[PDB]
Parts: sequence; structure tokens; C-alpha cells
Amino acid sequence: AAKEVKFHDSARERLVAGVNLLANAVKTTLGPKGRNVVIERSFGAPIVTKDGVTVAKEIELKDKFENMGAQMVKEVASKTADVAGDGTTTATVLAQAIVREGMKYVAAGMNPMDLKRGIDKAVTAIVEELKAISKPCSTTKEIAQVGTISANADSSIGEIIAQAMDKVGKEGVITVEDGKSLENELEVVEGMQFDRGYLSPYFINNPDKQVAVLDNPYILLHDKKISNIRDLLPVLEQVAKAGRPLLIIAEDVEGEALATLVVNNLRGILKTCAVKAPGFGDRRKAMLQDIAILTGGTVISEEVGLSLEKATLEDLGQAKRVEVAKEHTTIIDGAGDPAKIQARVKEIRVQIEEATSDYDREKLQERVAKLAGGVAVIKVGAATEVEMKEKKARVEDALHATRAAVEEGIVPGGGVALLRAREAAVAKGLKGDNPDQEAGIKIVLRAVEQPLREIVANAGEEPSVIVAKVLEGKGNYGYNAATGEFGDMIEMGVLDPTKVTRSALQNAASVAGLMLTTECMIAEAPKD
Amino acid sequence: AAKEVKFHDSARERLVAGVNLLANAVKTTLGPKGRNVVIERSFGAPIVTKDGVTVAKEIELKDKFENMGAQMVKEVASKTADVAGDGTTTATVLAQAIVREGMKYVAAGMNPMDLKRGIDKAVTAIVEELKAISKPCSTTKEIAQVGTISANADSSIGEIIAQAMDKVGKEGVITVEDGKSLENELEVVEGMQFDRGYLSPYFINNPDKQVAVLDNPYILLHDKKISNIRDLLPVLEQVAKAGRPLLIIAEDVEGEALATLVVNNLRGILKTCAVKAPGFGDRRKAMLQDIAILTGGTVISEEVGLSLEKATLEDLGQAKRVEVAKEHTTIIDGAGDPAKIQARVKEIRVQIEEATSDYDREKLQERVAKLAGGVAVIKVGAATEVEMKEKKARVEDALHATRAAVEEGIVPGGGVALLRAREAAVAKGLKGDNPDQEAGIKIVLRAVEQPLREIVANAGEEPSVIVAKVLEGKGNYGYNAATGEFGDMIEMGVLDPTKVTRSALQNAASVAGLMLTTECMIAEAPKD
Amino acid sequence: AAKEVKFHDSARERLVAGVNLLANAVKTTLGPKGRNVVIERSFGAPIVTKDGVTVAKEIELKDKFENMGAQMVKEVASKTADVAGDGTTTATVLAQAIVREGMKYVAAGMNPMDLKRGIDKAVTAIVEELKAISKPCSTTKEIAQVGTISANADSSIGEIIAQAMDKVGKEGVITVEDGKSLENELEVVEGMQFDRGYLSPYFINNPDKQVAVLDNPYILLHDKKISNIRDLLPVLEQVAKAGRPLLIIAEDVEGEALATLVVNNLRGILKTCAVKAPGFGDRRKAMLQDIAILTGGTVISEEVGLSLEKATLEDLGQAKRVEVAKEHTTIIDGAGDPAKIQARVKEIRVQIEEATSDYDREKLQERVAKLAGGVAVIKVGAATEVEMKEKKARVEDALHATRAAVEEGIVPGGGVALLRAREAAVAKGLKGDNPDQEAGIKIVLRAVEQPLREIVANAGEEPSVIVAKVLEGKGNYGYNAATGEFGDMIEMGVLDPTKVTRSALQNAASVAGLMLTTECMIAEAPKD
Ligand SMILES: Nc1ncnc2c1ncn2[C@@H]1O[C@H](COP(=O)(O)OP(=O)(O)O)[C@@H](O)[C@H]1O
Ligand SMILES: Nc1ncnc2c1ncn2[C@@H]1O[C@H](COP(=O)(O)OP(=O)(O)O)[C@@H](O)[C@H]1O
Ligand SMILES: Nc1ncnc2c1ncn2[C@@H]1O[C@H](COP(=O)(O)OP(=O)(O)O)[C@@H](O)[C@H]1O
Ligand SMILES: [Mg+2]
Ligand SMILES: [Mg+2]
Ligand SMILES: [Mg+2]
Repeated sequence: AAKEVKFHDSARERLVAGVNLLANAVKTTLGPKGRNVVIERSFGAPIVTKDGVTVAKEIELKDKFENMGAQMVKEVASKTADVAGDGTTTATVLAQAIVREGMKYVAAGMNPMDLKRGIDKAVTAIVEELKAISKPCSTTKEIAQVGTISANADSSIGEIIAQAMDKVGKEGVITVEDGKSLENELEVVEGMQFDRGYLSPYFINNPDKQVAVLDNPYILLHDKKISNIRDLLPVLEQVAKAGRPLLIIAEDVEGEALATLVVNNLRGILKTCAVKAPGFGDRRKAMLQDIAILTGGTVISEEVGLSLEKATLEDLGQAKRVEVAKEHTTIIDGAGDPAKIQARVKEIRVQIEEATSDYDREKLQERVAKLAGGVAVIKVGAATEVEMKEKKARVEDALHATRAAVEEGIVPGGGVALLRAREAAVAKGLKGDNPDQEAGIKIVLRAVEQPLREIVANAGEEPSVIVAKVLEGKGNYGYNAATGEFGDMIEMGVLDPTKVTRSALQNAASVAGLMLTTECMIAEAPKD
Repeated sequence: AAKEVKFHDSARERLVAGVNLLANAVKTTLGPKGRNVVIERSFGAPIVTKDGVTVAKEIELKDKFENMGAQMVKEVASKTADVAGDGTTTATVLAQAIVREGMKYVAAGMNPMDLKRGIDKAVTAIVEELKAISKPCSTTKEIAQVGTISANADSSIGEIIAQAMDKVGKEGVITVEDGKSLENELEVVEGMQFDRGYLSPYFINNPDKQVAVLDNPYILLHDKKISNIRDLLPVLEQVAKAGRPLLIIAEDVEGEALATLVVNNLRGILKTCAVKAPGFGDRRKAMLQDIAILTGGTVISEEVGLSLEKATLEDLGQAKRVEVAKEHTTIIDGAGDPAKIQARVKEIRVQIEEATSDYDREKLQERVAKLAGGVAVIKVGAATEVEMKEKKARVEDALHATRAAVEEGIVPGGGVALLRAREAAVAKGLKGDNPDQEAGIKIVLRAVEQPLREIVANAGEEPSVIVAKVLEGKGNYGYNAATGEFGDMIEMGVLDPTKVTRSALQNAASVAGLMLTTECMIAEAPKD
Repeated sequence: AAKEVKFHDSARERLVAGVNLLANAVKTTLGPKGRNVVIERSFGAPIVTKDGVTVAKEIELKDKFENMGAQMVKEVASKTADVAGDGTTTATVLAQAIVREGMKYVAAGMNPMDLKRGIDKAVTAIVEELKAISKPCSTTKEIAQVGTISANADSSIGEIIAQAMDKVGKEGVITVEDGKSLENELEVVEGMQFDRGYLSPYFINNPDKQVAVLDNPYILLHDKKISNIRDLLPVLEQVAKAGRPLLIIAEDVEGEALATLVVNNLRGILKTCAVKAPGFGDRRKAMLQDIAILTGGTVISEEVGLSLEKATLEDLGQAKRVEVAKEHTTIIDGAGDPAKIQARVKEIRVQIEEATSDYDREKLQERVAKLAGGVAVIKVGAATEVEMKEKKARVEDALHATRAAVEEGIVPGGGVALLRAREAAVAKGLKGDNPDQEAGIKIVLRAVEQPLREIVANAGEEPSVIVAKVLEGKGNYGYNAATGEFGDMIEMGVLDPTKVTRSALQNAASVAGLMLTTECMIAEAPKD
């Protein structure tokens, strides 16, 4: 429809007002002494959150020109959440600091394109200094400290995450679900479990658990439905001769085939259990192949030339124990050759880099976890689901930060890392080509102080005095906003993932630099 | 509905007001010191653009009479983007200058139709002088300079585009897509790649990369589905005793045929791979014939008289090497006669001259690139999506300008080319048939100074002083707005494609000349 | 009532908007090619003026915050008109230039109080250089040129004013009144005339022109009413045997005294005339004393000790000729000694410095003109009243400028004087204490170019090109906007009073400097 066009300061003033409104709301949640933000939901039960990205995504302004500024800052938080899962409040605070400091130079008449080029030059220098300052996260104590800090000083969340990563290793998958009790509990699933139950209660061999337990069983992988007994009889006779139990993993076992199994179970002639093949579509085939590789067998399929009638014991997978519950079954550990298992894991991890869908690599990682790792479930305990949603966001934030810690390392928290990186970059000789680029560098140098300033401001102290004292110190020296005292940030456990710090600065600079270079602003005009 | 009618000056002022509003918004982005324009999107994430056509297309005015002026100037940039892909801001600036200068003569009682005839006469003379001033773009250094200027003084974009054109040649195709890293990367695909993967993972011969490499294989081109085995056996036997691998390019290979190929792969009897035929509809037939010509084979089809059962080794295509990945295969080098390949390329380029849809020659050029060239992919690296879109537009603009540079040549940039062409045209005796036509010539003579004036105005200097100094100079002498220094434009790297300059002037003159001849305007009346 | 308070840039943008609105209206009248402004009057007959002060005084804005800015610029023009009577448009233009240039430095974060201090420092230096450039106005040709320029290139007005100043000298008084003809006419009144007619038509001695001429008469000065014949008889008898006529200057001659004079005139016994004493209150006494000093007589008053009954011939004033018309009488030349006349003139000129009212010094100058000079009346000729008012304002401007020219000298016009003074001041080492004061100096250096820029802009040429050419010249070299050519401005007759140029700059700097220091604006809130 009709468009309203704003120029020069009338457009920048509207843009900055939208930037400030969104960032001020996100500001309140920053730091250990940051406070919660309540966001109304259409379906009732307002959410309480301390996450910057959650607050940013819910902000829309009636003024369309102000809304444009808010939408661009919302991009900073959204990108930081996507790439790091943490630091969205820090990224939003940094973006507002760059805009606030950059608009002073834009009003001073300097070329904003050179300011943006100077901003990029300074951010590149500071990010390189962050890499040098960063230290690897090797000890599980550091993992707990990183998780504790990112969970808003919750030691229980940090400890349970450190235990989860210890149990499932680096290749494991950790998820967060609602708990039933009031306390956090960690459930670790070892081996391969594909969450499929038996097709008949008569497969159960012990009533105290209602779980079909098979000791040293054969595993039959089939990619087609099984209904008649004629084709399944030849393999049944072989496993009957051996005496070992048989686990039939196929799309479905019904009619004569299912009936025959339950008869042999009741009379004790042959113990067996049947489960549905996990997953739908091609994912069902992929996990079926993984089970065959893990169990040392081959999936029987006419697409590969194998037939159920001609299937032999060598084509069947093996294990020492599998237990089938009402809705899940776990192969404790397959009998396949570990070299082939490692090769299969290598193939998936190579293909992981090519994954595009967000659910794609998530489902590919659980396959790797099922193969050569474990799956940990952290069940969050809370009295009410409004507290459960708040705690789950904190647990998920701590999981993202701890994952980023093992990837790129850790740096001192409380905004100290940006200050230390800034001083190193300046000492190295950071400079611009023209005075406008030098001003752009000075924008970033002042802006990196903002995360510490807003942390201190939320704590109720004077940001300028604290920042000056921190700059006087060297190394990991910093300010603990939780206790209001200075000290070695690493010793007091205030740790930040360097990936989160680097991502927050890079995302903030890219968007805030563009917002400095705006002269005209076009939005749809109001409906009178 | 009801129409409101405006006459004489009352109509012209409304028309000019719409011209000025659109052109002023586009003005802000002109030159190296031009600034960005933010346009709000309905779905959030406002776009930040420096392109004139992008800004112009989003401008609509509440006043319907002012909207006509905006709509008519808007399509000056639309036509310039269509034919050159660059210079849309220059075209919009030129169109406003002609309207502004022409309205003075219309208000002076001069015949606007003779003004339009004089404008056309002057533009024809200036365009001819642009051809004489233009110099061919031979060196790759000039290509980098042209790309750097069009990417808003970004040497990385200019250098990567120059490398891309060097690798793929004049007949190659270069595309721009999003990157995953923060840096621009160039991926060059040589030979023929048709972005289709294998039909079965068992075709993989090396698990390190999950790829299927066939060395000196036969290629079977089939335009019909393959499902049974009795037809594929005669050609499979012929492939078998030769020892070379076989690549089957058909619509689909399922059932018995797929199983037989998979079975022989595991047993090692005969190594082969099967891929789906690329393309849909008649386009699938076209590239299948191209593959047959490239590989020195014939597509087996009952529509031509060939049969799969009667297919022989001579009918099969050959290549030195082909690799089949999960989603694409690349024929490294076909065995076809280069004379036939050149003839095939000649036929397609003839069809290119006749293509009527935008995707028609685009796919036709892709076929030519697959045959006798290469496909280069520039992955733009940016931290956020908003910066990614802005960078991609700059890379696309630089690609269009470099293509225009090799097509028609280069001229000194910064509005110098129009000034030099104007002086040459005046010195050649440019005159009209009557004083009204002479005024139309004087409109264009003043208008061509506007691109330099607006570049200098955005740079903050005095346009009239700079223009006078530039006119005092000769040849490539000009003003560098980036550095604020006078000098040789070609030596300083400020290069412009002569096609972009010619297209901008011709499109601006055609529309702005018509706008001078308007005496009555008719629009739908407002709803009270 | 309730007050609305604005801060920072919101307050400044409203202040500047009011400044620009008033100055843009005044801009249109600047220079030889400036155009008229029509102002609505409540009682009909709109005034057409080219005066900056007249246009500025009529401008009031609905926005109270914008009105505050307009009221301060209106103050610049009012002060310039008060002290110089010309240069009000130049002062308004200079004030806007300082505000426009100074707002850029205020927006750059510089201290505006130091900007004001730098502005004052630069203006002091430039005014000093204006004194050196200024040359005295000693020739009547220069007076005509100064009057011609200030009358908007009207040679007739300049010539008639030059003639008027020649006739009445430097001590004379020139006034402007409406004329009955279509051409300007100059009426010079020599000697003492106090615009008082005879008391009876029988005093007329020649009916051709209805005037009463007395040759070598005695003058009787009386400060009290004369009604009875008894007191007037002793003096009347004394002048009877002398044979000379008698002029009686008293407040009133009525009753027996008036009748006796009429009877003696009719019978020819004693020729006489009687007039009212000019002026009211103490001004009547002062002018009566001046007449006595001029005529060499004494004022017969009981307040000094003299009595009408004891009045003698030596106490009576004398003159060689006096003529009494219906409403005025002129003493051709008094018989008093020049030494006492000059002493009386010196006393009044000393009192002139002490005058506290505008009419106070105006009437004092009239007394001095009556004593030792002349009174010239310029009757402006015009066809209509609207043209008469426009012409009268131009004549008053030329009168004010010519008076300023003889006081302080003349400088090259067209804004050249400010440019030459700026170059001399910079070459002399004009500098500030701190960089903020240096910026304040740079404000004035750019601002003094504005009068030439707006003169050229009204002429339709390019201001920046002309200014550069003028600056590259030296001395009186400048641009003639009337003829559009460069040359010696003194030779071409474009002259300006250095008092007008100095007053315009000083008044503009004082107000515009304060406007830069604005942070908060308090105005009455709208009444809703
Ligand atoms: N006890 C503490 N003392 C000082 N700083 C702390 C402390 N705990 C956390 N921080 C800092 O606060 C930041 C976490 O605030 P948070 O609201 O999580 O921001 P974000 O979600 O953007 O990471 C971290 O950068 C960390 O350095
Ligand atoms: N450093 C420079 N100095 C002077 N002129 C330049 C410089 N860089 C680019 N230009 C000029 O600016 C113009 C580029 O305008 P641009 O903002 O890209 O819009 P468009 O591409 O629509 O013309 C070109 O004509 C070029 O000649
Ligand atoms: N022929 C001319 N060429 C150039 N400048 C001129 C000419 N005539 C007048 N001027 C300049 O124009 C100014 C007069 O403009 P005017 O509207 O009278 O302004 P103001 O009333 O404020 O003095 C003078 O300063 C004079 O120097
Ligand atoms: Mg956090
Ligand atoms: Mg361009
Ligand atoms: Mg004047």
C-alpha cells in the first residue's frame, strides 16, 4: 500500500528508539542479578523468562519505523541463539552499545560506511584476541562451572549436566524433558534403544517387570511386513535348533506369523519377541542398517538379494541381552565388529556436515549416540509448569553453553573477556585507514565495555567505577556481580564459552554496523 | 470508479512531486559515500539495500497523482536493472534531472513534444560518443576493478568475481548463494554435473567420502524407466566382460534391475552405479542428449529406433572418470568428439537468442556451461541474514557489471563518462531543428552532470565546484569521491561499464521525455 | 499556564525550524535580483516590501517552539535596523548561516559555550579587518552610488539623495514624504522655518502668492500671551519711528493687540505680522531661545527679568528678510553673530548624546538643522499608494545607508567585504584556545560567505562557483549580480557602508551564538 518515507535524523531517531526499546527490555535479564521478564501468551499462562532471545522475539511496536529498528536487533538475538544458544542478551546489549556510540559519530558528520568498515576491522582484531585468551575446557569441574553460570548460578543444574556429559561422552546426546518430581533427575540410556514395544503381551518372560528379556538372542532385521508363517518358518527352525531367543525387527508381524510366535512362547517350545521396525520412511531403513551393523548381522531384504526363506544364522544379528518393554526395547550392546561400527559412525558424521534441516542432524546425532555413545535425559523438577518452563530454558541454556565450551574453549566471564581482548587488540596496533574508520574502531572499543556495565548496573553498583577497576587489573581479574567483589574470574567460577562471546560480538557488529549506515527508511503508512 | 482529472500545472506539480520523492530516496544510495535504505517487510526482518531499483520498487504514495510520477520513474530503474543489472540509481538520478530541467522549459511555454524530440537527439549523440570513449575490458585486473567499484569499494568481492570469470571463462555461469562461513568462498564445478545422486548406498566404492567413483566407465543413456532385468541383461553382459564400470542414467531403476545392480556390487562381479535422469519434461531429454554428445554415445530410446536389448558398447557413452555422490554426479571428461560438442554448443546458443522466458536462457546457459565451460558458485559469507542479503545484492550487482564490462567495454566512472561524452557530442555539432528542440538538447546537457553532482553531494563536497573542475580536465580525469582527490579515473580504479552508463541514460531519457509532454492526468478519485 | 518542555535535539530542531522559516522568507529579498514579499494587513492594502526587517517583524508561527526561534532571528533584523537602518536581510542571512553551521558542531558533541566564545573571537577579528578595508566616503559620486545600491539599483533615488546631502550639508536633516506627482522631487528649506502661519489675512502685503514678506524686520520674542494693547504699545512705538517691520512671535496675539496690528496694517501706519510661538511645552522655549540667538535678540519674559513694557530695540531680534505664509514662516537669515550661533549648535549637539527618546534626538537634530544647516524634503512620486510605500521604504534605506557611509566609510558590496575581511583575519593568525573554540571560528568563516551565496542564488547562478572565483581574487574584485560579471566592485559602483556590514555581522553573531548554546526550551503548552 502507501509508503511513508523518513530521511536523515528523523529516520535514525525512529530507528534508534526501536533499538533502545527492545534492548532495554532485554537489558533487565542480563547478569546474575538480572531479573525475569513476563510475556503474555494468547492461550493464557504467561511465560517467565530470563533469556534475551525469548524477550526479543516477542517485541513488536505500533510505530512501524520504530518496529524496523526492533526487528533488526531481534536478528542479533536470533542469530546468536541459532549459532551458540547463549549470549543473546549480551549480543543485544552489544548491538545497542554500537548503535548508541555510532550514532554520535554519524551525527558528527563522519561517513557511516567507513564507520562500518572500522567496526568490522576492530571486531576482527578483538575476535582474534579472544582466541588467544581462550583456554580449553578439559576438566569436568569447568563443565559444571560453565553450566552453573549459564543456568543463573544454579549449581544443581551445572552438576547434573557435567554428570550427563561424563556418562555419554562427547558423542552422546543430552535432552531436556519435564519431570514428575520436584527434583532434577538424570536418566542415561546406554547402548541402542529405538523406543518400540512388543506386539503381544505374551512375549513377556518375567511378570515383575512386564519386560521381555532375551539372553544371547538372535536379531532378525526385515524391511518388509511379515504376515504369513511359511516364509518365517525356515529361520525359526534354525534358531529353534540353536535354542537362543530370536528378536524379530520388522515393519509388522501379524496374522499367522504373530500367532505362531505366541504359541511357541506359551508352550515354551521357543522363546522369542517381535518389535516394529523403528522410524518411518528412509530413516527406518537407515536405523535398520545401523542395528544390523551393530549386531553383526545383515538386514534381510529382496532389494539387496537376500530372502527370508533363504536367511541363515550368519545373516542374523547377535547380542548378549535385549529387553523389550511396553513401548521401548534396548539392545544392551551389539555383537558387531567395532571397526565396522566406527566406520559407520564416521560415515554419519561425515554426512552430518551436509545436513540442512534442523531436525536432520539432530536425528543423525541420536543415531551416532545409539551406535557409539549414549542418550541422556535430564528431567527438570518443578512444582508448577511455569517454573518448569523457566527451569527448562535455564537447563537448555546451560546445555548449549557447555557444548560451546568443549568446542572452542572458555574465557573469563562477566564481560572481562571482551575487555581483555580489547586491550590486547589495541596493544597489537589496531588502526584504521582513515579517521572515519578510526572512529569506527573507537565505537567497538567503547561498546565491548557494555556487557560488564549492564551486569554491574543490574547488580546496583556504579558501572564506570567497576569497569575502570577491571581495566586496571590483568588476566582473569574481574568483578563478581553475585558477591560484589573483585578476584580471579576463573577461580570464582565465572566462566564463559569463548564461542558464545565471539558469536555475540560478531552478530551484534554485523547488524549494528548496518544500522549506522541508514539515511532513508521506508515503511507502510498508517491507515489514517 | 469515479476519476479525478488534473490539468496543466496542477497536474505537473503532482507528477513532479512523485518523481522527486522517489528519486530523493534513491539519491541517498548513490556513489561510494552513499548510504543504505531500510525497507520494512511484512514478514519482519527489514531489508537494508543500497540498490536503486530495490528502493524504487517499494515506493508507493497515498496521493494517486503523485503516485503516477513515482510509478513512472520507478520503472526507469526496473528497465535499467533488466538490461544491465546496475546503474539503476544513476538512471533514476538522470530521470529526475531531465524532469527538473525540462519542467523549467515547459513552464516557459516551450512545446514539450519538441523538447522530447530534442532530448532524443541529444541522447543519441551522447550515446554515440560513449561508444567512442569506451575501451574493451581485456585484463582480469580491470574486471576486478569493475567488480570492486560495483560492490561499493569491496576488493574481496571484486577479486573473487575476477577469479570466477578466469576459471569458468566467458562461456561459464556464475551464481551467488548464501555461505556458512563468515568469508566469501568460490566453488568451481568443472565438466558436467547434473545434481542427481545414486539410487542405493551400496553403489559406494570408497567409504571415506561416501562417494561412488568409476574409472573409465560406460554411460548408458535411457529416456524410459527401467524396472525389469531381462532388458538390462544384454547390455550388462556387454559391460561385464569389458571390465569397465557402467553408469546408468535413466528415469528410474527399481525392482529387479536395481536389485541386480546392487547384488553384483557387493559380490564384486560387476561394479556399476545408477542415477536418475536429470531434469523434468523436455528439458530432461535436452540434457540427456547433451550428455550423450559429450560422452560420445547415443541415448537409447524406442522413439529413435534404438532398443535396450539391442544396445551395444558403441552406443554407450564413455568418460575418463565419473564420481557419484549422495546428491550429485560429475562427469570429469566426456569422450565425445570436440567438433560435435562445439556444434552442439552452437545450436544451444542459437536457441539462447530465441529464448522467451527468464528461466529459459538461464537453463540454456547452464547447459552451455556444462558442455563447454564451467559453473562457478560464490558463497557469500556474513554473520547475520540481514548482512547476508545486503552483501548478496552487492555481489550480484558486481557480477552484472563485470558481465556488462566484457560485453561492451569500460568507461571512466564517477559520472565522468557522461561529461566526456557530452563535450564530444557538443564539439561534433549537436543541434536541433527549432529553438524548442535546442532547449531539449540543453536539458540533456545539464542532466548528464547530475550523476556526478549527486555522487559529490553524498560525499559532502560542493557539486558545482567539483563538476567545473572535472569539465576543465580532459580524458579520464575525474574526481574520486572515496578519497576526495582528482586524478585519472582509470588509473585510480574507478571504472564503469559503458553498457550500464548507456542503458541508464537511454532509459531515463525515454521516460522523463514523456513526462515533460503531460498536460492532463487521470486517477481514481479518493473515497471522500 | 501549563508549560511544555523540550530537551536536546528535539528542542534544537524546533528552534532551527523557526530560524529557517523566518530567514527563508527574508532570503527572497536579498540582492539586486531579490524579489518582493507581500504581507497581509488587517485594514486591507497589503504592503509590498523588499526589507528584511519588515518581513521578519510580521512572521509569527503557530508552533510555539518554532516561534521562539523565529522571534530570536526577528531580533537580529530589528537591532540591525535600529543601529544602521540597512543590512537587515544580510544580518538575517548571516544569523541563519551561523546557526546552520554551528548546529553541525553542536551535533558533533562540541561544547556550544566554547563555540560561542570562538564565534565572538572570529567576529572581533573580522570587524577589525573591516575597519582597515573601509575607505572614507568623501565624494558626492560615492554618495550617489551608495544610495543607488541601497535603493535597489535606482539611480534617480541615489542622485536625489546625493543632491539633498550636498544642499543641507552633513549637519542638515533629510526627510521622506509622499509626493503628488509621479516623479521624485527635492525641496530644500534654508534658514529657520517653524511651520507657523500668520494670525490674520490682513497681514499679507502681496496678494499674488498670499504671503506676508517683511524686509529687514524686527523680531519680538515673547513667552507669554499678548492680548492687551497697553503692554505692546511701548515696543510698537519704538519700531514705528524706525520704519522697519515687526514680527511678533508669541503664543497668541488676540483681542486688542491683534486688532491694533490689523488696523495699522490696513492704513499703512506700521507694517507687521504676528505668528504663534512654535512648539509645545519646553520645546517651545528652546526653539524660541534659538530664534533669539539666531536673530541676535532676547526673549522678552518676566521669568528672566525682561518686561514687554520695558522692551527696547536692542532686545529685539533682527533679520534681513522674513516671509509668513498661511501655515508657515521662514526667517531667511538671522542677524546674530556666528560665534554665538555655533556655541548654541555645540550645546544642542552635546545634548543630542544625552537624548533618550527617538523623537528626542530627531527634534534636536531638527533644531540644529534650523540653526546651522538646512532641511530637505524628498517627496516620493508614485502612481498608487502600494507603490508609494514600497518606494518610500527604498528611499529611507538609501538615506540610512548614505548616512552610514559618511559616518564609518564604504566597503566593496556584494558580500565581498566580509570575504576580504575573513581572508585578512585568517592571514593575521586568528585562532582559539581549544578545538571547540577553533570550530566556533570556522563557523564564522563559513557564515560570512552566505551573503554572497544568497545574492548569487537569487540571481540564479551557482553560489559555490562564484564564491570560489571571488575568493581567488584580491582587493575590490567581486561579482556584480545585476550584470552577472566579475570586476572591481568600487568601479562598478557596488558599494556598501562598512557600518552596515559591521552591524549586520555583530548582531547576527550575538544572537546566533546564543542559539547554539540552547539545551532546553520552555513554552506554553497548546490549549487543546
Ligand atoms: N557471578 C557473576 N559475576 C559476574 N558476572 C557474571 C556472573 N555470573 C554470570 N555473569 C555474566 O553474565 C552473563 C550471563 O548473563 P545472561 O543473562 O545469561 O546473558 P546471555 O543470556 O546473553 O549470556 C555472562 O556473560 C557472565 O559472564
Ligand atoms: N571511488 C569513487 N569515486 C568516484 N565515483 C565513484 C567511486 N565509486 C563509484 N563511483 C561512481 O558511483 C556510481 C555507482 O553508483 P551506485 O551507488 O553503485 O548506484 P548504481 O549502481 O545504480 O549507479 C558509478 O557510476 C561510479 O562511477
Ligand atoms: N549589482 C550588485 N551586484 C552585486 N551585489 C549587489 C549589487 N547590488 C547590491 N548588492 C549587494 O546586495 C546587498 C543588498 O541587499 P538588500 O536586500 O538591500 O540587503 P539589506 O537590505 O539587508 O542590506 C548589499 O550588501 C550589496 O552588497
Ligand atoms: Mg546466559
Ligand atoms: Mg552500482
Ligand atoms: Mg539594503
